[PDB]
Amino acid sequence: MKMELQQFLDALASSPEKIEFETTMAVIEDNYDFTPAAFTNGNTQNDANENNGSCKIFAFGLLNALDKEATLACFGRFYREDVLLHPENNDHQNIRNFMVTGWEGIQFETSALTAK
Amino acid sequence: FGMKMELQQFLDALASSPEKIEFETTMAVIEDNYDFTPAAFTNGNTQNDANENNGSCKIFAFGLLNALDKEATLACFGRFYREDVLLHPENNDHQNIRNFMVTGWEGIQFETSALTAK
Ligand SMILES: [K+]
Ligand code: NA
Repeated sequence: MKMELQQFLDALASSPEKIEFETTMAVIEDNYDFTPAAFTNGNTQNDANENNGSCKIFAFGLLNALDKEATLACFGRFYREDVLLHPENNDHQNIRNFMVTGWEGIQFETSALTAK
Repeated sequence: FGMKMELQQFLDALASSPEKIEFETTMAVIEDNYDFTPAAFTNGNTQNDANENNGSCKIFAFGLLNALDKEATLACFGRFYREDVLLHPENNDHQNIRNFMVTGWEGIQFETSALTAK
């Protein structure tokens, strides 16, 4: 995963419950050039350089035509544990907002990633 | 003059009656509502270099931005899909379309963002 895209993508397709935020970060960093971008995500607005981890997953899920579920898997434990196990909390508003509004709620002001 | 295609009406119209969607209509919506940036992308068994099959490039990116369904993204090709491709499965006309129908979003991968909302 960490350096090669397709294996990550296959793992994500095979065993989403098993990917970890740091493995998404690794893949994205090893395969894309990142440029900070503002983006909105349903209710939330991220300025450039803000919630970069989220910025990376959304932009990577856009390049990769990831469905809503696989995109949430990319957030690893912050999704599977912090957020999914706790509906009454307001922890990690990019995850919580994407769960509601999904890909329709995402909107980049500018392109965040380009393949190396 | 002063006539911009409204995105949401397109998408609702696309929702209720896909078969009435025309390709020029898609081209119009997208050109009025987004900045286009030539991007290479693969689509199952086709690869498009930057600026290659731009029509296709724009529709797929537009189906990504609007969280469109496979079938709905296909409706955007208008008659190229509805007539050229769907009436003639034996043929090899329009590989991006024929390709997407098989591999769907799973087969799509962009090198870089093709579209960005105005
Ligand atoms: K894909
Ligand atoms: Na959107």
